[PDB]
Amino acid sequence: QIKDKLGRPIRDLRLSVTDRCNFRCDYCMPKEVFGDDFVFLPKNELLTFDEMARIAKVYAELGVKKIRITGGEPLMRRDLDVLIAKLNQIDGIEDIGLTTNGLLLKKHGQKLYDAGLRRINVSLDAIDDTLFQSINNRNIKATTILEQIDYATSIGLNVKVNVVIQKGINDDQIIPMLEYFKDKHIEIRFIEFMDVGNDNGWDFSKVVTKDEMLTMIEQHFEIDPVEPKYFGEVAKYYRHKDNGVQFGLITSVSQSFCSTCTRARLSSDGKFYGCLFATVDGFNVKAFIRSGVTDEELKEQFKALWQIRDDRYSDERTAQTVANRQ
Amino acid sequence: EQIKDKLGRPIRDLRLSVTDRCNFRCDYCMPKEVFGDDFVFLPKNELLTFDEMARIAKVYAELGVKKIRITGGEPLMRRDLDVLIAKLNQIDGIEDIGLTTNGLLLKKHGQKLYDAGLRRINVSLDAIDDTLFQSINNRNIKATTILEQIDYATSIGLNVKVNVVIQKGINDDQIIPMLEYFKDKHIEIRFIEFMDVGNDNGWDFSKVVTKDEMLTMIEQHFEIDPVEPKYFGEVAKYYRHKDNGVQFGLITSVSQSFCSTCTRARLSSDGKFYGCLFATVDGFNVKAFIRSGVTDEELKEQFKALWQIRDDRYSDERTAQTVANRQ
Ligand SMILES: Nc1nc2c(ncn2[C@@H]2O[C@H](COP(=O)(O)OP(=O)(O)OP(=O)(O)O)[C@@H](O)[C@H]2O)c(=O)[nH]1
Ligand code: MET
Ligand code: MET
Ligand code: SF4
Ligand code: SF4
Ligand code: SF4
Ligand code: SF4
Repeated sequence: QIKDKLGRPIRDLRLSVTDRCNFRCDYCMPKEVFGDDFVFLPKNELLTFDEMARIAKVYAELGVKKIRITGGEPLMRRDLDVLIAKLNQIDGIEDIGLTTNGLLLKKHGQKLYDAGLRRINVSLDAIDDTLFQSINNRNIKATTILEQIDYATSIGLNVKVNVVIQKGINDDQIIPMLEYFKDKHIEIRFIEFMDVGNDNGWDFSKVVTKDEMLTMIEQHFEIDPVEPKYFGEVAKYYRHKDNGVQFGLITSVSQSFCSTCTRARLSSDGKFYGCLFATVDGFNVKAFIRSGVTDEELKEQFKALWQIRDDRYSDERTAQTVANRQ
Repeated sequence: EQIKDKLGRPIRDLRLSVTDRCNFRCDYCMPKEVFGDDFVFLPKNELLTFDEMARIAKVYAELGVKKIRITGGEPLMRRDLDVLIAKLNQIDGIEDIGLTTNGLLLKKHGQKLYDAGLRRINVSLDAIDDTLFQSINNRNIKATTILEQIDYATSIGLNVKVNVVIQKGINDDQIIPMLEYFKDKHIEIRFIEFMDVGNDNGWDFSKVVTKDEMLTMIEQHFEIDPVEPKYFGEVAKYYRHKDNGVQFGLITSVSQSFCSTCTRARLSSDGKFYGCLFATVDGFNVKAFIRSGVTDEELKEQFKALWQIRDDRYSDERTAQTVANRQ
C-alpha cells in the first residue's frame, strides 16, 4: 500500500478542470485581482481529458477510489460530460463527484448525468437573494440557484449543499437554510470558515464554531446525533426527529483533520499538491506527461510524490495557536 | 525559553514516574500474569534520586515547562514522596504540580503531601461497585475504600478529580452511578476512552465506548449542558449538570486523538526520556547522563536537543492506520 510520511493512504483525487468562474465570491475570486484584465489559462495549457483519464487510471492503481471535479466552476469547462464518461470507465474508481455553484446545471446537468454523474455538491453561501448577490458579485440570485438544484434533483442527481458560515456576514442564514432543505429532503452542510492571521495562528473572529452552530439550531429544531457512517468521517451529522432528514457540521478550524487526509490534487494547469494549502508550485505533471511517458512510469512518479508527502497545514496552524497562546 | 519539536509543539508538561511498583494489578496495566511473584522490580540505586528529579525539573522549567505530574507505578508507594513535592514547590516557573494515584494510600501520606505543597490530585477509580472493582484491581480493594480515601483527601484541602477508564462489557454500566455520586460530592469525574491496538494494527473499537455513545447514556439519565473549552485544543470535552453546576469530562483518545497539541515530556522510573506515552524502544538514558557528571547547562542543551527532534504522534499513527486498514 502506498502511504505518505504520516502513514495516510491515497483515497481521493481532487481534479481541477478550470481556473474560470461565472462568480466573483470575495473569499475566493475577488474582482479586484480577477477583473476583465485577468488572463486565465489558454486552452492548450489545460490538461486534455485523455491526460486526466491517464492520471486518474494510474492513481486508481495506487489507491484512489474517489474523484472530485472542481475548478473554478467545473461547468465552465466545455464537454465536461466527456471527462465524466472517460473517468467512469476506470474500474478502481467507485464514486465521481462534482463541486459546483450550480448556476449552469440546467444547461449541462442532463448531459452529465447521462455520462455517469450521480452526485453533486452545490455551494450556496446564503439563501437570501440580497446577501447572496452581495457575496457572488455577478448579480445572481440565490433563487436562481435554488431552481438549478431542484432541476438537478429532478433529473436524478443526488444533491448536497456546502455553506461556508461567517460571523457578521453569513450567520443569520443557518436557520432559514435548514428549514428550507428539510422539506426538500436535501442534505445541507455548514462549514467553518478558514483564515490565518499574521502570527501563523488561526483567525477565530469570523469563525462560528460547531459548538456555536448547534446551540443555535437546537433552539429552533429537535436534533439527534448520527453515529459516523465510517471512521475518520470529516463532517458531523445530525437528524431531524419528524422527517429524519440530515445536516452536517464540518469542523475545519476548531478540530483539525490532517491525520486522515487522503487527498491528492491536480490544479487546473496540471500541478500536483498534497494539500489544499501550498506556498510553492508543485510537480509539473503536464510537462512530464507531454515529454512522452509510459502509464506504468507515470505510476512511479505519483507514487514517488505521495511517499514523500508530509502535509499537515491545518494541524500546523493548530500547533502554532498552542505555541502562540504559549 | 520556548522550544518546539519537529511537529511545531512546545514543551509544557513533565510527567515524572517515581516508581515501577504498584499495590494493584490492573488487567490493562499490570496483570498478575506478567507482574507475578517473581517479577524483579528496579533496585533502589537505579531509581532517580529526589535531588536528580529536582534538578531535571529546574532545567525543564527554563525550557518552558509549567506543569509537573507525578505518577508511577503507584507514586504513593515511593517512600518520602513529600520530600520530592517540597523540592518541586521551590522551582520558579513551575505553576502546577499534580499527583495521579489509585488513592489507596491517601490517609497515610496525604497530610504530609499537603504540608509540602501538593494541592491537586487525580484519583483513578474504574468502578464504584465493590465486586466489579475488586475484579478490576485484582488485589481485593473495595471501591468503598477508595471513596473513603477521596473524602479524607478533600477534608484536608486537596482538590480531587477522578479518572475512569471505560471498557465496554466491563464497567460501562458504572457511568451513571459514578456521574451521580460525584455530582453530589461536587467532584469532577472524567471518562477516558480505552486504548487498545488490534492485530493489524489500528485501534480496537470493541470496548471502546465512543464519545457519542457515552454522551447518549448520560443525556438519558442526567440533564446536561456542554461547557465551552478552557483552552484551544484542550484535553477533555467538559459538560455541566444544570442543578447544581458540577462538571464532568469525556476524554476521547481513540475516536479523536490530540497529538497535534501534545505538549508532554516523560521521564520513566528508570530515568529514561520519552516523548510519548507509547514507546517501542528504550529512551535516552538521562540518569546515566546526569551520573556521568554534567553541568545544568549541559543537561539543558540535551533536553532541548531531545525536544527538538521529537516527532511522536502515536495515537494519530493508529488513527491513520485505522483509516488505511478499511481500504
Ligand atoms: N494520549 C495521551 N493521553 C493522556 C496524556 N496525558 C494524560 N492522558 C490521559 O488522561 C488521563 C489522566 O491524566 P492525568 O495524568 O491524571 O493528568 P491530566 O488529566 O492529563 O492533567 P490535569 O489537567 O492536571 O488533570 C490518563 O489516564 C491518560 O490516558 C497524554 O499526554 N497523551
Ligand atoms: C474553489 S470552489 C470551486 C467549486 C464551485 N465553483 C463552488 O465553489 O461551489
Ligand atoms: C498508569 S497510572 C499510574 C498512576 C496510578 N497508579 C494509577 O493507577 O492512577
Ligand atoms: S463560485 Fe466557487 S470558484 Fe467561483 S469564486 Fe465563488 S467560490 Fe470561488
Ligand atoms: S491541511 Fe492539507 S493536509 Fe490537512 S486536511 Fe487540509 S488538506 Fe489535508
Ligand atoms: S493502579 Fe495504576 S499503575 Fe497500578 S496497575 Fe492499576 S493503573 Fe496501573
Ligand atoms: S499518543 Fe503520544 S503524542 Fe499523542 S498525545 Fe498521546 S502522548 Fe502525545
